[PDB]
Amino acid sequence: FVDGYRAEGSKENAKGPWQTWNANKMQSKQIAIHRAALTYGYSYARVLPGVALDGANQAEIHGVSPRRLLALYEDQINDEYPKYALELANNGKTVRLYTDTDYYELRMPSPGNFPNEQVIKKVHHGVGVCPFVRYVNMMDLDGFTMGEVEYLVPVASKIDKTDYDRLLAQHYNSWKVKVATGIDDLSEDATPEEQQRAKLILAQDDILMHGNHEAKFYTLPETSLDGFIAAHTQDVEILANNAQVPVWILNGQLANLSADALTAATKGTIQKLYERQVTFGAAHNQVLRLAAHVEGDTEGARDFTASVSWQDTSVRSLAQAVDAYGKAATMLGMPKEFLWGLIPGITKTDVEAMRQHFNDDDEMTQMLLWWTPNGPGGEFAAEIEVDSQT
Amino acid sequence: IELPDAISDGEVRKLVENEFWPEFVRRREKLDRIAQWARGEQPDYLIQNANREKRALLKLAKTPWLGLVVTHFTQALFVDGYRAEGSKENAKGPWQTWNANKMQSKQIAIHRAALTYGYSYARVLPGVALDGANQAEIHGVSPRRLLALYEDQINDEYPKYALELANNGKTVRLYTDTDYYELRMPSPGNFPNEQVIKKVHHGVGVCPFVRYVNMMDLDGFTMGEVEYLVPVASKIDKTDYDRLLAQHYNSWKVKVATGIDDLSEDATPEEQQRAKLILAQDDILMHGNHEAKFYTLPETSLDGFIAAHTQDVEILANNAQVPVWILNGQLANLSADALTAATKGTIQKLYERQVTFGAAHNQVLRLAAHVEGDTEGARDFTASVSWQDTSVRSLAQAVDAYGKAATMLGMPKEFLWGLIPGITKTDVEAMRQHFNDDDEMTQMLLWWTPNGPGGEFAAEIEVDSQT
Amino acid sequence: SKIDKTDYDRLLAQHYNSWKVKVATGIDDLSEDATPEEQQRAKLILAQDDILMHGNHEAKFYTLPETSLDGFIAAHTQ
Amino acid sequence: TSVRSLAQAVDAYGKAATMLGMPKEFLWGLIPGITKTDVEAMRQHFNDDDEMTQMLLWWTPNGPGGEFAAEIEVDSQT
Repeated sequence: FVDGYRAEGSKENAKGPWQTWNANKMQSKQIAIHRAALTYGYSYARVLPGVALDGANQAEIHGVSPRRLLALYEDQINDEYPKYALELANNGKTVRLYTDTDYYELRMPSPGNFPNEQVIKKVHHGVGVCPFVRYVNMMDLDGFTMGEVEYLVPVASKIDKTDYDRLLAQHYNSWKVKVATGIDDLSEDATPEEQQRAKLILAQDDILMHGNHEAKFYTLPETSLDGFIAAHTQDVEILANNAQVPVWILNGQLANLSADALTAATKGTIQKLYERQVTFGAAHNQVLRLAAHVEGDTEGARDFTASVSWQDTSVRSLAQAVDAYGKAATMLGMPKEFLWGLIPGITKTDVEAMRQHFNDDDEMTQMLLWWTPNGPGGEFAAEIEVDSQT
Repeated sequence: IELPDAISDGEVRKLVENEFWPEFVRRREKLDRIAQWARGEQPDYLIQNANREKRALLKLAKTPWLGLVVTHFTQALFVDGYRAEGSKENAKGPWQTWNANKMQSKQIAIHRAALTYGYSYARVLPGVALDGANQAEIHGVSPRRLLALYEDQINDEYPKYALELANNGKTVRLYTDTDYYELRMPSPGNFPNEQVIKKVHHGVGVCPFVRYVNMMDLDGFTMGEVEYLVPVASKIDKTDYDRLLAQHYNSWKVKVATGIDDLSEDATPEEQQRAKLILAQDDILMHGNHEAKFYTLPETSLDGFIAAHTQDVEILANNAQVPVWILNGQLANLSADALTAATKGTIQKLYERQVTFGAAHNQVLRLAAHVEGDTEGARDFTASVSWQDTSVRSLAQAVDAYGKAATMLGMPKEFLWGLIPGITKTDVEAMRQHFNDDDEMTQMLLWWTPNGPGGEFAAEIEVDSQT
Repeated sequence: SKIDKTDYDRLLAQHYNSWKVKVATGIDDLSEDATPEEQQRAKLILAQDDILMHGNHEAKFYTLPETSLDGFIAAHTQ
Repeated sequence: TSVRSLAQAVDAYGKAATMLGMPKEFLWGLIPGITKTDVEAMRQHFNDDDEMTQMLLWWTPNGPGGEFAAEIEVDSQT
């Protein structure tokens, strides 16, 4: 999750690209963009000029799945924005090609025909280079961009195969089959598969018996159905370890781990998520730089050091984090203003609300600010003291 | 191959086509093979090419393990800030180039390539900035698309002659000392002489290539982290394949019968295979022959294979200096000392990798400063990059220990701010910029006491009462 | 070298004899028109539903126990 | 190359500095995660004229101390 746009040397989000982020409802589309980037391998974000509600300049930012986009790069490793990109609309009616400074539009009446009778629409909006930003899953020095679903296809297939084998064992041979030998056959008037409802009563009280001393009753042992569960557990823990995902959220139950043990267990997942955060933050910074550029705003385009801020993904309990942060503020002397946003359950909106109303003239804030364990303090406790002295 | 003293100004292609291209292809095939090995598809020592089912099972058992180790190693390496000797603030020189070139996202790829292949390459070339100033363009080149020649492999810093292949497969460039040779690659394996060779005199001095060697060895023999553990990964995959073969072919009690007649159903010529013999819990099998016998075939217990795979994967984890719990099993309720002991080997290996990659990054920054003049950066041979802490210590323990150290040992608290997990150099800079602001928020939060705000705010009420 | 030898012994045990080998006795031989190693793709269907049966009361089906594969791990750990 | 955790080493070294009176300058290089470069950086910038170092040097649990806390006291007394 992305919250706030912290520029270098400023603790408050700028009123530039962050305004575009809030206006475009990116808080709900970033989840989809990240999911598509993690699944397919490289998401695409389209930023185009547009008019605001009041008539000002508002950059319209939308995400396009790779299934409906084809971006061409002359330098796949490092090209920033593409050169020529073909975009397919989700309604399957219009096909658009994005060149450097023109907006080509075509028609898609049927899947596989491009009649020339239609008039090609060319729109000169003006964005400079092709307005497409690639959200690469993992950064590699030789291309080969891949998602997080393709890299673990064989292990998931193995898990499903183990489950299928267990189901086959449980459905076909899982009960002691009762068989009999030595008795006659072709009975019931040489049954031609007629009147299948024999309804042979067999209960606890019923005792089977036959008029032949040569009749033998055997039983067939069934599969123990124990190795399959262990094999599936091993396969699923292999899946969890290979994907850097905690095991307890995949199989089994977490033990009574301490803080250090839990940090060790989640360190790999935390590091992988931090790498994903870094690459997605670079992509978001590029998107915001393009969005600022399309509406002039040379300050945003020039600033190459501003980066987005991400919510903490730690697996630390509230009490431990709060007490440690309080000790740090009291002894190491860290600024408490920044520390407010680090406690779990508090977002940037809560921090802004605290900052806006912290020294209000109402009795509530004054009472709650100068609070002592033995009653309210400050001027409220000074008034009674001065009255007594007087 | 031979090292030519001359640069072959008029006959560069003649030397390339008969000395560099064959060696480049010979290295490229091995690098491509090892790259394919890294991203799954482990080397199959035994493969059955006659049975489709066996081949499918073997392919289904190709669990990627070395790639996971490489990703884990490369995700814990990060460079933040360029701390010069005697200065707590990053210099506005090479760090500006680092920030401008978006190296924060390319360092991960560079480290991954160095850990996989064995030796990454970084290309730094002169360029123009956005405002028109001098900005050094730094890019990383994979060994699959580069061939660097060293007259002294152990210690040569920058190479002498290097052949670079562009990722589009259209241009082939050779990097000499002070010229930029450019050729064309229309087809994979032809170098027509009709094309005009482009020579560009940019001016960088020595060949602008820095090698990111994985491990430092005194006799060359540079190798990656994926090649050194090929046999153990192959053994793990073989064990998984054996387990799959046991589970897929013989894992259920096979029901067999003897003594009954044969060639029934009108001497079945494999016709009407849908016999649909009803067999359920209620159904009781019976045959009209007292000589009929029903036997059962025991199946594989399927217990040794899991233990063998666990042993193989823990061997993999121990041999690669990677924690076992992130590979197999679950970590116990270890204390601080036990966890430090468990992670000591991984921490030490990552520290060695940090040292070598920091040396490479320092060389890269020195070259980047040199290409834009900046004699101060080139002369400074003591400045080194700073790396994020990779400790496995919990936040509460680290914070309380650091606070105790600051309060008793008297360490500077300014440096200690960047050591708590979850705080980066940007957060430290933000704290430094806004720590004594004139707004009421910072003043209230700075002179804070457990019994309400202190400082001048608590002094005003006291002086009012006294007055 | 001893560790590698133990690992090699474990691999030999796991690769050659690690499954219950199903064998049959008493049935005829030289079948399938006296097979001269021709048409190796017999494709004898054998699944959970399938039940083997032969037209001879003298046919016996035996199983061969496999290596427990437990001592090798302990030896390698030691 | 010790295998001691950071908290234990730090608290023991602090107790030693406070009671046995060992020189704290040498003790800075013994905590894990701090090298000689960090010690040199601390030594170079420990008494800088900027407000940051002055605030962080005379720090008390109930707010900044030293001359910063003396200015308000002398203003109140005046």
